[PDB]
Amino acid sequence: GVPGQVDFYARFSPSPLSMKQFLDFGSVNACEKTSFMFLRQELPVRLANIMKEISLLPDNLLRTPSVQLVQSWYIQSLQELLDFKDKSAEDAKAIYDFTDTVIRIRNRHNDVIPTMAQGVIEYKESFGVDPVTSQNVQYFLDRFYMSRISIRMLLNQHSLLFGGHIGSINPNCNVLEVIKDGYENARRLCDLYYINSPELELEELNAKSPGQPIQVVYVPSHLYHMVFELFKNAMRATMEHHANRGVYPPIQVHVTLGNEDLTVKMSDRGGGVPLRKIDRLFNYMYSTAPRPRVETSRAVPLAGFGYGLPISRLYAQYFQGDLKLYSLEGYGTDAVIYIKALSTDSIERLPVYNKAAWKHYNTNHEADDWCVP
Amino acid sequence: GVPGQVDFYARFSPSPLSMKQFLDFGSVNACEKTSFMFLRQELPVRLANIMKEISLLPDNLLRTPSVQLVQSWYIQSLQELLDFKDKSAEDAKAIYDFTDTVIRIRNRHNDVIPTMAQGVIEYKESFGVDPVTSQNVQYFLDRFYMSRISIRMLLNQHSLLFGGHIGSINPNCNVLEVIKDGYENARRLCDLYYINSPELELEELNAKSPGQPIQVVYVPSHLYHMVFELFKNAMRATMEHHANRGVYPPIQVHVTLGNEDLTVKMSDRGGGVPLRKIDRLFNYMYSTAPRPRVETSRAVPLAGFGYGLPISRLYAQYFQGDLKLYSLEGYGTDAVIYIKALSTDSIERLPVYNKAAWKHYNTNHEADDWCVP
Ligand SMILES: Cc1cnc(Cl)nc1-c1ccc(N(Cc2ccc(CNC(=O)C(F)F)cc2)C(=O)c2ccc(O)cc2O)cc1
Ligand SMILES: Cc1cnc(Cl)nc1-c1ccc(N(Cc2ccc(CNC(=O)C(F)F)cc2)C(=O)c2ccc(O)cc2O)cc1
Ligand SMILES: Cc1cnc(Cl)nc1-c1ccc(N(Cc2ccc(CNC(=O)C(F)F)cc2)C(=O)c2ccc(O)cc2O)cc1
Ligand SMILES: Cc1cnc(Cl)nc1-c1ccc(N(Cc2ccc(CNC(=O)C(F)F)cc2)C(=O)c2ccc(O)cc2O)cc1
Ligand SMILES: [K+]
Ligand SMILES: [K+]
Repeated sequence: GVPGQVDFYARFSPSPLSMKQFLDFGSVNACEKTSFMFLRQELPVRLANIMKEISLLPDNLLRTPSVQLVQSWYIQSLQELLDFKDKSAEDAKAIYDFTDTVIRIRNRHNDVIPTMAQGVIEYKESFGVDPVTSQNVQYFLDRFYMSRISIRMLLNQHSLLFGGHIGSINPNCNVLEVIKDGYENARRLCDLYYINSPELELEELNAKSPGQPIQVVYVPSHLYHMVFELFKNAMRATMEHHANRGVYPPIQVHVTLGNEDLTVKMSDRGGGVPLRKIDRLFNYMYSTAPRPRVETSRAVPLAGFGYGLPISRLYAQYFQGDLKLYSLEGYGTDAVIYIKALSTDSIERLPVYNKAAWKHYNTNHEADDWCVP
Repeated sequence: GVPGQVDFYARFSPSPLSMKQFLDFGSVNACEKTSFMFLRQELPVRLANIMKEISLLPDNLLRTPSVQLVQSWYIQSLQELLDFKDKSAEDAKAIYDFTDTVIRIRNRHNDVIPTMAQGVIEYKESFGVDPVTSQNVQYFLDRFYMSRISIRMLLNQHSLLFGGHIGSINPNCNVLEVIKDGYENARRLCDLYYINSPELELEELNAKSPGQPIQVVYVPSHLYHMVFELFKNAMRATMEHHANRGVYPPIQVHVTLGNEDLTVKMSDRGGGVPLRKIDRLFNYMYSTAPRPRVETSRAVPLAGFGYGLPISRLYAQYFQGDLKLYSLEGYGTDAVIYIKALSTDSIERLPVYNKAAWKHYNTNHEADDWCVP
């Protein structure tokens, strides 16, 4: 039945695309039939691969109402896509119906990330963090959210190209404009909560072509989400660390375009965090708190906004970038986004379900070749 | 014979000590008999554990004359220490002879690190980098050099305490003075090679106790070696990146003492390195070059000095610190030393030979749970 369908498509590996391919495959003669032939296999493959790992979750997380809802959305979308596997690519009605289905799935899966996050809240509310399976939850969520980002990318591209900027990709994404947009939105929320906010000091270096505007091929909303998250963190740190003084140091952002890397470095004077404690910030169980209640006029704390640091790092890593933190405890913190400057180096990073993935859920990863202390 | 002796002591695990224990065990009533009872077991254990891994090296590396020499030094030292296993701790002559043996071994093992490094040079000269075993060489060298650092620490402590500052530990190591010493020695060599050098801009924050000198319990030479390495790197980068202009930006160092971390951050404007290429800098095969020839009056390139980046990071990690690089390609690089501010958190990080270690030499570590591209 459904287990048989999931098993069939989970045998296959997802096929990673580059940003250059996304761009090229949807510009001149963007071909809906070609997208159909690809996506009627690729979407079931990507859904089925991650659905196998949902099934490996600790029972107390798997059974939460929010996870059950996400799983039922994936099951229903898988079945609806599989209705097309035996249609002909020259059947115009089948092509039109497939695009309608993609658009429908795109809307249905619109709040997958907040709903999975609420399952994690339900889980640690009703049972706590079982330490034995907590490595499994961390491993799963990195892969589920990356999978979701990759599925959203395909749904967006097909819906935007054929539901009637290349799709959601801007071939000339203006990096500094996105950064200023992130700063202004974060500052607005900072002002509401702290009644003040740090100024922005922005510096840029186009090493590739000095003095020229810094542009890359990118999905602007991905960059926005990452820079918003980092501004929010640096503002919370600055405003709370210097609350007694009432004088708030600026947040400095340094943007550099090198031969290979676009780098966005954000520096604050928020007092920092010791190295021992920094990796908790990328842990889902540690970083998920119940969302603020609706029924209040009081300003929402900054922690109540954004995708969070782990998902932000996944956005960077999705196209072979990264997001790294390094702090000087007592002084402040540097946060750095790395993005590939070239669209041909920007290849999807996708999880795959196989024996190695399954073994991860059933092994303990203890570095016994070094002394414990 | 010797295999039987190595096998016997390699069954045991090394016993990590904290800096606070090193300090306390050698101050009031520093007891030579107590050190003897500990070290006549601990030194054979640490030697035997790493000797088992020497034996796992690729034959073409193991058979180099330099590795054979290091191995013969370890074999001879192991046997000489084992002569004491059945002596009585109340035999004053045995105690005196043991201290003499420790002092002798300390001198004999004095150039273990340069000799092992020359074996690596011989290896990649005569056969190249066999890609199948190159993961093994990297794994081994991290562990061999850390082991050597730990054995040197024990030999130094016993020799300095009983061969007649607590041993080699300064309970009040003046961090900024060591940093300036590293800068001045690096600058001297930079001037000789480039006929100019960057200035030092030094800033400090004692968050723990503002305005007070920054001091920690530490081994000053370990800190010196790390900061020298980083100065040398930042000077090479600055002088070569700005050679055309003839104006050289300073190297900025920011020292912070937090509740938990002593941090030393070194920033340069040397043009940086892309993220994809930064990890090669910690790879022994990549970072080992033949040493400069003696028979020349020409200034020695900066790369010919120091322990190198991998060993420098091992020095940081030896007492639960770290050494991290983050670069903005096109602009410059930040290098950060992390040191535990408290002697009780500074616990030896020691490799141990067991089934997990052996499996590392006989497995391939391929992240098959993610798509390759
Ligand atoms: C055209 C289109 C529009 N919108 C979307 Cl979301 N996707 C597409 C699309 C993307 C890839 C393909 N693939 C699938 C595909 C999959 C992977 C790759 C490269 N990556 C790998 O091989 C991976 F396995 F490592 C390239 C192409 C093709 O084989 C293909 C590409 C161009 C073309 O003119 C005709 C085609 O049939 C087809 C359609
Ligand atoms: C993870 C997170 C999520 N949402 C929000 Cl609003 N803030 C955080 C968060 C922000 C800053 C930090 N800290 C540590 C920290 C924690 C609390 C404070 C405020 N408290 C005080 O200083 C006062 F208690 F002394 C300051 C700094 C950093 O140094 C830091 C981390 C990431 C980053 O991108 C930028 C950063 O500055 C930790 C968590
Ligand atoms: C006194 C001395 C001088 N110089 C040197 Cl290099 N070492 C020593 C020395 C260090 C430790 C010990 N150990 C060995 C030892 C080993 C490990 C630890 C802590 N670490 C662990 O247990 C490790 F396994 F995790 C503590 C002590 C003791 O058991 C010991 C300590 C103090 C004392 O007054 C009497 C003693 O017999 C003995 C001598
Ligand atoms: C690893 C190493 C060993 N010994 C010596 Cl003398 N230098 C190096 C080395 C130094 C700097 C780098 N680069 C990259 C690099 C390489 C060459 C140059 C010089 N060449 C040019 O800029 C010119 F070609 F354009 C500059 C920067 C850095 O950005 C960097 C790395 C570590 C560090 O602690 C500090 C750093 O600045 C790489 C290797
Ligand atoms: K699969
Ligand atoms: K052992």
